[PDB]
Amino acid sequence: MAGNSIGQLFRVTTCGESHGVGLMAIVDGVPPGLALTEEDLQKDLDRRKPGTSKFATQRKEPDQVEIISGVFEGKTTGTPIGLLIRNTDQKSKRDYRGGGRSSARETAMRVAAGAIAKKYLAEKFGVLIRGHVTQIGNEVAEKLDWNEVPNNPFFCGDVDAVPRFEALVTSLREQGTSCGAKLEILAEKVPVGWGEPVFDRLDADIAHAMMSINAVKGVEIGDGFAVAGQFGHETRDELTSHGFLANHAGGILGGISSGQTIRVAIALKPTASITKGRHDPCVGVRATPIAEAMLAIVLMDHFLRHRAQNADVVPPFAPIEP
Amino acid sequence: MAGNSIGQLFRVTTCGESHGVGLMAIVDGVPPGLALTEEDLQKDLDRRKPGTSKFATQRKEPDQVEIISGVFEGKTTGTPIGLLIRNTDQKSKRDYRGGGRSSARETAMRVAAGAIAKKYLAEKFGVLIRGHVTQIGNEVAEKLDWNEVPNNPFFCGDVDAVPRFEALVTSLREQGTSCGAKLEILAEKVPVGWGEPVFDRLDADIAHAMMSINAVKGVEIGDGFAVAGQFGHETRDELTSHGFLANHAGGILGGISSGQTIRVAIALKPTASITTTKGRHDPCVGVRATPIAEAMLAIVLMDHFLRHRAQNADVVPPFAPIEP
Repeated sequence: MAGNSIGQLFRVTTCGESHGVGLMAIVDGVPPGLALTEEDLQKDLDRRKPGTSKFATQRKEPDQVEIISGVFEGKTTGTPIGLLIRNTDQKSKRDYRGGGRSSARETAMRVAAGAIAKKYLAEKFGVLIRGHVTQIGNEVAEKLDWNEVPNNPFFCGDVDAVPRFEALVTSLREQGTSCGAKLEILAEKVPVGWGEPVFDRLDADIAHAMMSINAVKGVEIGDGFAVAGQFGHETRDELTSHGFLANHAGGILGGISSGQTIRVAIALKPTASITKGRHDPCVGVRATPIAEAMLAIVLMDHFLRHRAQNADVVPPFAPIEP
Repeated sequence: MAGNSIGQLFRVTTCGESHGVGLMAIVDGVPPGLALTEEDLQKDLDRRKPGTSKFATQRKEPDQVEIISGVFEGKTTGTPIGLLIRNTDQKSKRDYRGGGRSSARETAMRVAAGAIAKKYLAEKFGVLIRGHVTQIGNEVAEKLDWNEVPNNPFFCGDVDAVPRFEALVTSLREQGTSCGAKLEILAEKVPVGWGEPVFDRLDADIAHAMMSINAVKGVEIGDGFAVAGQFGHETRDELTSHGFLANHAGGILGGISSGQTIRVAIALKPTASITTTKGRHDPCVGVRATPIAEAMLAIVLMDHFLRHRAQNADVVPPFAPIEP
């Protein structure tokens, strides 16, 4: 029925049914003094729906999230933050409808919450966390231009691939199939040092975090499964070589963050058409916004767990941006 | 430092350095009445370095685990089970002093703890948790004969692939290299129902544990990453077709167990090496992670069994036992 909590010092606890009254989360351990309002959160929530009137037949409002506690005069107070989304199900106030869930909702509370972790890490450490689709069934995108990713509806970073992607889905929609997908999410500028071992390593906790996303059948950090093929060397005493900081570890070594960008990828499986018609076909490209929140949530928590461990902080000074 | 505990209802807490005095573990939630002794855990423990001798012609006896609590008269008392191993490192050329950090001691406590979950689950439900290697470097293994697996190092299940592994490893040693690895672990006869969504889905806790082993760079369940390129053409009517019941899900659907065998693969990377002494090379340590990968699967599954039972208040009834 649930294991509705995730996180230890930055923890999120959620409740709520899609056929139910509303959704909710109580998010813990956010330092005081971070600027925060609904809109901050809603940009993250709405990103699950790419396009200014792209989809379906008619438009909805949609359904706005509210901060019930934990912020004062635009900034966090350090106390637990309450988040509410009163589901507006067409019935409030002999054939009036009901049955259950249309549930982008199952993801609302976590996305909203991540939006907070997300912001704090940008605000404080200048951490960028963004993801993008790299594969849709038999189509792959090989270039990455971040500016392009919000242009198309596949969260795709290769302008050349957007059409091939747009071609495929079009077919699958009217052919009636659905296909797998591969998303890569990156965390740029994560301070070295975060992650607790053996058991709660940053990767370990990221994997567990990402798997909470339905339909994922695989998580891999860095080079990932490619790794089984590879033959080992980082270091030998030699005259000429190709550098180490092409990440094979993807930002995490031995459980701890290394300071280099953190690269994660997830694989989502094909879904279903249950019965009018929206036919997904890859409804797994929508995961991206929420892939982003999971990574953020783990990241934020391990930040605190790491701060939690110290009297004063030893080097390094390095390029300082808040 | 540490994040030294894992499990919620079946919990393991550990400590200890390899160079250190010893290693400890307090294991929680194991029901009473389970037959248990040291050797029951040593078996699993010793499996880490395959073959009787088979490295350098001889064995000094490996360090020994000791149950320090939680069993009485050969049966679990249902209290927290404590485990110990006093390292016996030798300076060579009263046991002091440490400096020797061996990446093998690091896994003893999970494997030891894992053994308990594995044993209990085997009895109670018949559940077999077996790992086996499917790729070393650029060598694969398609056939799987479980009887094959313990008859060679590499935990490999394909007899005709064994020599190819040997080939590549005996070669590599020479060259001073090392290669990545791919391991598949299967848990059979696990009852439908375990797993707690949203955050604690079984697949999520398994991924989390698999990632505890050094060198793991990814975890996948069911078909895994291949899933990215598949098309879900399912009549979803079971109209005449092949593969109506095939474990594309690897035994976990929606985060809960499906009743089917649970299949999980992890991939370990080529390892680093140091010394200015020469002669021992891994050259593929990945393979030795198999019994560890097993323990982790069991730990997680054991914890989820108890969480499912706990969550259930109109339980199905079996009465096969009696007590004095």
